Amino acid sequence: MFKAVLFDLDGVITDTAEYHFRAWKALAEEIGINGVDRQFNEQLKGVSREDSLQKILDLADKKVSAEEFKELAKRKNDNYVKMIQDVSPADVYPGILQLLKDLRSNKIKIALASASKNGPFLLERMNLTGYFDAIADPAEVAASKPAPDIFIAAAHAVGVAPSESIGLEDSQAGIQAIKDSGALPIGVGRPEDLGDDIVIVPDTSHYTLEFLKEVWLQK
Ligand SMILES: [Mg+2]
Repeated sequence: MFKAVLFDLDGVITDTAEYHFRAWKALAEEIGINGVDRQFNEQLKGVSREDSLQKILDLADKKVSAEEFKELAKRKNDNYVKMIQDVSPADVYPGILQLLKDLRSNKIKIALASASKNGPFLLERMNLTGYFDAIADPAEVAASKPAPDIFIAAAHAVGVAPSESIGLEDSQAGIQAIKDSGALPIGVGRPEDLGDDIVIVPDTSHYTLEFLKEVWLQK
């Protein structure tokens, strides 16, 4: 049976995308740029902070100095850190707390494999820290998803090989990272988005220990 579960944060345990979006929208409003809405925000997902800011600036064909670019980028982050102060256990996705409990009671290791620079803060605000055996530090990892490095790091940190593990992800890049680490992916969302070759559940309430076991036995 699998020995560990490697969780992404955004789209699996909670929604951080909301708070990035709010941070960019508030930034854009502050400097008088219109059009940073939830649809436009699709162009900012999975994209570097530099690239995102550049796209926002283009909406008003606004030009900045290097010093101003740096300040705006810092301001987005300040915005983000302010907006996540509101996170609480009420923000945990359905099924996830029960899944963590059941994993822990079955002595299955639990690790976070997230690019979030605020992972430990977020898990603490959601009162989940006690379930996690490790959090992979994205600062100590060389390449982002779809590279497998973060999932490898998360497995190793709990003393397992990725091939002994299940990875939970909602994104294409994350699923590919899990695949290339050697872990078994189980996606959450739509096969239209994530592919027909993996097991996908429509929402996180379907991530139960019983279901993970059945998927493992059937792989
Ligand atoms: Mg995700």
